[PDB]
Amino acid sequence: GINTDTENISELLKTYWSIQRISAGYADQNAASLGLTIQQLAMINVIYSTPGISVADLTKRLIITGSSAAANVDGLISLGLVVKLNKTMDLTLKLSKKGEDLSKRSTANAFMYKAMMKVFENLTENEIEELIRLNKKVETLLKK
Amino acid sequence: NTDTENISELLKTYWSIQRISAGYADQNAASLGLTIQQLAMINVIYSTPGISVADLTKRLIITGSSAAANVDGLISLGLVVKLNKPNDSMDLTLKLSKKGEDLSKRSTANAFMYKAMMKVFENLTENEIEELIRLNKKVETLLKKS
Repeated sequence: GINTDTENISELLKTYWSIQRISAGYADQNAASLGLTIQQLAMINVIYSTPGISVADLTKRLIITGSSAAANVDGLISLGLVVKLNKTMDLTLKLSKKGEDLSKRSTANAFMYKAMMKVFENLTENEIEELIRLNKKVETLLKK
Repeated sequence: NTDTENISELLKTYWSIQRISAGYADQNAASLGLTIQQLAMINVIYSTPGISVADLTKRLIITGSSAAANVDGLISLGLVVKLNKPNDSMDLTLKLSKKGEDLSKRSTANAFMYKAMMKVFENLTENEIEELIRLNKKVETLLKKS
């Protein structure tokens, strides 16, 4: 390899960024198939992880405005995907059964699997094994 | 492993690396004095000089009010320049100043991500590094085909 560690790092970071950008498109399609925007889906997922979370904390955790978060919350309540834990930014929420079912469905992204499946048909078994092992090595080395 | 299990493993690993990269992106933003949203705006304006505030909001998928506040902030900091002197207008068009270009560049070339990857590379062989890059590049190329 002629290139420096620095040029190699750039190439790797550009490559990962490009994969992540393509992956975001498939993440959009998966959201769309559930009838939601990616932002609506992110909100449902936060509420799934943190039942009883307040709107104030939900907003901050999504890094969005209160007016847009309050509109989005209102929209998810309209769809029967979330429920108010007190029906009297201080509002607390949890998912309805319908909200949980969609959140779970979102975990399996059928669009990304079909796409990666096509990629694998054009990789050798040794490349697949190595691709997995080397990225996992990078991940683990990054974690420390 | 079955192919389905290998796809899952890869996708989880990529997701995890992206999660780690995001944390370094936050450190970098902090070092540039800007929020991630401020840098996202800077980066859009860099690739599309003369973009309108109306279209800037739609591309960032943000409120009109926030976009207008954020835009006036970037003008206060000397990072963007109006192409016709009303700061809160949706019809306002923008380009980055020189200093805006400089920080955009430092945002894309994340020095904290690089140092982190240099330490990773120290625990990888010259052959592993070439294959990591080659195989990931192959994956990207094949994704772009279908």
